[PDB]
Amino acid sequence: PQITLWKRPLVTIKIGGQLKEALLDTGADDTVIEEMSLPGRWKPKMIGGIGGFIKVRQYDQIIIEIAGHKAIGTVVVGPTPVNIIGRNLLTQIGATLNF
Amino acid sequence: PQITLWKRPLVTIKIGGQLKEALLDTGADDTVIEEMSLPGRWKPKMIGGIGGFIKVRQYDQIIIEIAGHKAIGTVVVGPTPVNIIGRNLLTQIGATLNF
Ligand SMILES: CCC[C@@]1(CCc2ccccc2)CC(O)=C([C@H](CC)c2cccc(NS(=O)(=O)c3ccc(C(F)(F)F)cn3)c2)C(=O)O1
Ligand SMILES: [Cl-]
Ligand SMILES: [Cl-]
Ligand code: NA
Repeated sequence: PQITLWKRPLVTIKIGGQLKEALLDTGADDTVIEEMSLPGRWKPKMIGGIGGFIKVRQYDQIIIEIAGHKAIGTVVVGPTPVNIIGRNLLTQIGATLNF
Repeated sequence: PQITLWKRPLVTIKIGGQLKEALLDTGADDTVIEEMSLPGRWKPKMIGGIGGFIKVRQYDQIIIEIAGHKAIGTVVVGPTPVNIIGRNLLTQIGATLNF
């Protein structure tokens, strides 16, 4: 699809068999998800946003469907205003920014 | 142009007579610029992101040139770690996400 930006670019994602809403964010290096249970081990990470840094749990090789496109990659879990799909998975689904 | 997202989508902007680097951010409602002076009236605002909120100065009817395309709209100025072009100006230059 072609998504215009007059409204927030929110899509449906599926992770751990659950449907959730997430924001497509070309400004984010990483994919940040609200508190939930994921399988496997996690590693520590600090990420920066406009209001300062947060500590997150980094899970690698997680299966996630984004707007109907399959991705398998790193997701970080932490305090976030919204679920955010960042460039690490936007590249997996072939997304580009065009103008 | 067509911008892949393997790297951060940074472009040159012109604002207030100055050339700067800025991040094209489909996840940001607003355009947030690091501290600088702009002409005209402003009012205080709080904007929230990852990390929490920051206090900014809101200037309306500011013109920006973004990768050579002119746009006008509201710009907020404050202690952001990076200059961000948000949806309010991305729409004006016809930017879309495609996959
Ligand atoms: C995962 C971190 C993402 C990011 C990184 C910024 C950055 C980049 C390079 C280096 C350092 C830091 C980019 C980003 O879009 C925001 C947020 C949106 C998630 C952001 C950006 C700009 C302004 C706002 N505030 S707001 O009032 O315009 C706003 C508030 C909330 C939302 C909502 F959709 F997230 F809810 C969107 N916009 C927020 C952010 O806080 O940091
Ligand atoms: Cl505006
Ligand atoms: Cl349009
Ligand atoms: Na003004």
